[PDB]
Amino acid sequence: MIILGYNGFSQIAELFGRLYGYTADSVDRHSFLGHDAAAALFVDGELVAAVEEERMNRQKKTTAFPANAMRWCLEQAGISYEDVDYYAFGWNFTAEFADAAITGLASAPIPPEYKFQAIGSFGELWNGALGRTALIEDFTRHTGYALPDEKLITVPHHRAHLACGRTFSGLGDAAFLINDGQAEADSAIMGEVRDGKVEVFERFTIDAKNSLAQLFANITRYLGFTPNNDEYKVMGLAGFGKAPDEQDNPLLTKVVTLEEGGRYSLALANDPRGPRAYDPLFDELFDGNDDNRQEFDFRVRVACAAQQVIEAVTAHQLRALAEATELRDLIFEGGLALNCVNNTKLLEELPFTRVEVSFGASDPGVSIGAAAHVAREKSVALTPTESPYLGPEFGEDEIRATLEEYTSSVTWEQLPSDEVVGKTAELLTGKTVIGWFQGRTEYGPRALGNRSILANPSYADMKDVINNRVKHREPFRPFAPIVLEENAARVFEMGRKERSPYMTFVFPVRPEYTEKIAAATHVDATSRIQTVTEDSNPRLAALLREFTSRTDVPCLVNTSFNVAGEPIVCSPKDAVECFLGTDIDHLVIGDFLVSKR
Repeated sequence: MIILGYNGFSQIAELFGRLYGYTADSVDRHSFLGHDAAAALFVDGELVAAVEEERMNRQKKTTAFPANAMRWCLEQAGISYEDVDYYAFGWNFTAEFADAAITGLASAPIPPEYKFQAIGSFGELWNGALGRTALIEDFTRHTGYALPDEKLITVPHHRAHLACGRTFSGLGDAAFLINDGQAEADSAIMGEVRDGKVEVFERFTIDAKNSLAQLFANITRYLGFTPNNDEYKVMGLAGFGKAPDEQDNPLLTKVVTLEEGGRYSLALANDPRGPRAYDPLFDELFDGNDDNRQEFDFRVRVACAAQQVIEAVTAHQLRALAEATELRDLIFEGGLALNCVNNTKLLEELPFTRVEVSFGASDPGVSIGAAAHVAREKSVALTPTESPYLGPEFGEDEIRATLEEYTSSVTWEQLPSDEVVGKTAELLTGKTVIGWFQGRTEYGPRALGNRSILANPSYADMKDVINNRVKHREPFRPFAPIVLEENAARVFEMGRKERSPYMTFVFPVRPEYTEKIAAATHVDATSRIQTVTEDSNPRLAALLREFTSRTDVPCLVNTSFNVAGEPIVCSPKDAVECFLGTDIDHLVIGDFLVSKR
């Protein structure tokens, strides 16, 4: 009936910091699991609430116990921990897993007599992190409710990455690819969903030590970025480069071997030096010294090479899946489905007629999926849902409440909805960088027009002007446009898609609209679009239509409403504090058109 899915390990931060040197200030801060801790609630096979702890605790990609998200999810339903029939995790760390780990660490070709240091820390992880006893402890201590062992279901990560996909795909029968990084033991799985049943083809499975995702993570670090937070800069860089031939791609020759049966392996996948083992190889393959490694022309080259291996491998994978099922509807989920550029290639160059990637293709989504995996096994008939607007909402008074605490800092005017829209439109007529706070808090990495900074993409300078006022200049991060679905066909080369409401896909820009929307476009002539309707986001649809009618411009820019390193603003306070620590020209929060003094 009622199921709560969650991700989080209160101690993994300090555990990974201490045992494995992954401190909160390291470039590896985001490169241990439990990142994107969140809670999610199904009631009678309906998703009624979901928020990520990072939106609440204000710590980007948090690994914390999802205390704030759980309470909020239960309060949204006027229910309590006891009422919750079941609790789903989205990590299946079974006793049998640890053994193969303790066992495997024992068979280490590089025993330093410090296989103990290894086995010892993996035990400190197991007894305070991955263990069922450790979960029931952590839950009980943070909730106050004492998690009965009978209520806890630990769901394999991928079966949750997928269960998420399945909740949003709108599909029925379908093939699935899960390519994620951090996982239990498998890095990538494939199979199908036929007559509502999941069957995994074991023959296509890939171990955790041949992680294509990790390879991309190690490229993101090598080039001077964060390995498991900012890979978008490589995808971004890749757009300034011409892809090399797959023969001359040093990553497809010496690192990545395409084995028969849609399989693949990585060199140095057993090297004991860990993931850092590859750093020295890229140096050889790419002629890297300490001076050249973070220079643009070099980065563009590693990024180009890296971008292709993902497209090459995943293609190799799904062309095998194609010959393994007649189903031509795909579910793609896992880290690697954050590569919106590849996602559109898989759709257009491979025999699958529908590739579907959710806002929770990422890990935050295992929290939702955990619950959906449980819900289905229980004959709980799942209500189809397509909305990412799943998190906290704020009322007139709550906003007026917070806007009294900042009267010394900002003036405002509460308006009718039909005119909050109209005024913002005339502002977006000029070069305004505005903040849009509306509806419930979008789930997942990308903002979808409830916590967004809007701006007009027709101003020649606009890319620099947004970067200058939003204080978050990202040299390699392209901006993305919102467009009414009814205009997407005419504005973009949409190929085999009618709509893309989750910016999980990237489309080329028809050269009749390329000047009008150029700030929402990459050097690729590409754009990470968001299709909008009166059904998806009524107020964002109202806004778009009016701004177009005044400007004859079919798209606005939708960029995440945050400061650098900060997660997406969750609350009115969150929004106002961002507004005032930036040079955003106005905030529209609810029915208040806020101005600075």
